[PDB]
Amino acid sequence: SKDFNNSYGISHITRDNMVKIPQQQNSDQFKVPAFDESTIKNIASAKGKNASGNTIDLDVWDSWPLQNADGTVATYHGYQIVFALAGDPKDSNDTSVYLFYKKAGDKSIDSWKNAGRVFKDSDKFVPNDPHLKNQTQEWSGSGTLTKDGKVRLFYTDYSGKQYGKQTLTTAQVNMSQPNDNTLKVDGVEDYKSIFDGDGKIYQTVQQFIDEGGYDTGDAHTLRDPHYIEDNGHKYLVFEANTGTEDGYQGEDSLYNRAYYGGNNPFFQSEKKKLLEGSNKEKASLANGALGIIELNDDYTLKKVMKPLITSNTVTDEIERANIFKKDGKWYLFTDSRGSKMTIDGIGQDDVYMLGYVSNTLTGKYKPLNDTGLVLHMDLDPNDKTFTYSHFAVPQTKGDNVVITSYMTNRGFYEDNHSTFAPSFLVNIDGSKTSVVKDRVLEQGQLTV
Ligand SMILES: [Ca+2]
Repeated sequence: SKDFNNSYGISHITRDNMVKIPQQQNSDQFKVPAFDESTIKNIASAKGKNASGNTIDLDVWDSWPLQNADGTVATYHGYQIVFALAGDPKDSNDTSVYLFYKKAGDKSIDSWKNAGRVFKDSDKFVPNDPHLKNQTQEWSGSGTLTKDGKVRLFYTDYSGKQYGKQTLTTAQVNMSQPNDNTLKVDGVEDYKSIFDGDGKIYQTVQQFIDEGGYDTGDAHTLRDPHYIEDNGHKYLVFEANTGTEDGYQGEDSLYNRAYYGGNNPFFQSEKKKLLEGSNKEKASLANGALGIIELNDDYTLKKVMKPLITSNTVTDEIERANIFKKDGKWYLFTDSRGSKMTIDGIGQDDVYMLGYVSNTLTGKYKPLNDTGLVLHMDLDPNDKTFTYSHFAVPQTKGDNVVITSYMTNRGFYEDNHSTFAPSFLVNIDGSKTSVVKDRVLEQGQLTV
């Protein structure tokens, strides 16, 4: 019949694993710790210029640490460095990368200084690039300290003028130290696009357009590039959507057993309900994927590779791709909004970090804690301590990783700007994770 089973030689976030999450999630093993409201502060140095040209307090969102090749937090001439998306809510659709820095031993949020924006608004027009001139926003990515001791950034070039086109982009950030307690961004070089989708393995913005995306409610993604090295090879892992040959979006996807898991009765009943309901469109269009490309030594595209994992029928958005090696195993994480999911029992208030483990980088990823659930955040978006963009930072030693995130901090009474959330620990052991109880760290802490 119309029923089939195609894995496309890749792993999947299955409906069966997802349906089990609501009954599993109400547990301190998985719940993002409650944060103390009275202790929360804005990032003090987080000040810049609005569109009007006046200096204001910035909102600070997605942030990522400068990492060593294996994912550990780098030290750059005595400083830890964090790249953060920031902006003025009166520009709203304006997002730029900022460089924050702190002496390695310092702990407090007040110790974080701001070297300012990585890019000047003129920087994107300088190189001979196919895409950069059309950029409207700087979206998330990663930072790596090279062998050569260079600061190498990866970020997302977003073009709202080109229908929301998203390009994986790289640049070397040139740094200097004016004095012993200051870092300065000198400017950028090696500033070039890397990848914007191929069409067969990863969806292009043109396919999104052609299929009438803005009408259908489709969501096109090609963002959050995360740098990783393995066996001498260099890779980016990133948020994307499937292409025409690795399980394309559409109604046929609802007949593909690979996306359901469980038994035949489960598949038959779940499919029936999907094809019937108001979720039929949402599910059909849902084709999120965690993609992977290999880079050359100059950080240009070497090879477009098949996705590590997809979330067909489940969601169109698995964000903040993250991956590292621990204990000889490969751990893959992604954040997800319940509002973007099609799963019964998962609501608009639900926000997750999901997690998967494989013995090899491109091998089969199996769900952590049987379902994939690692973190659950369900605080209302109006709560002061709402957190988002949860990210696992691997540590030099020990079984714990540091979870960083931002805190929207939208209080009636100050402080009241998006800031670093207090960090915390998650214990990793085999295919099983747990929030380390009562070990809340400082806002924006990277290492323990
Ligand atoms: Ca889609």
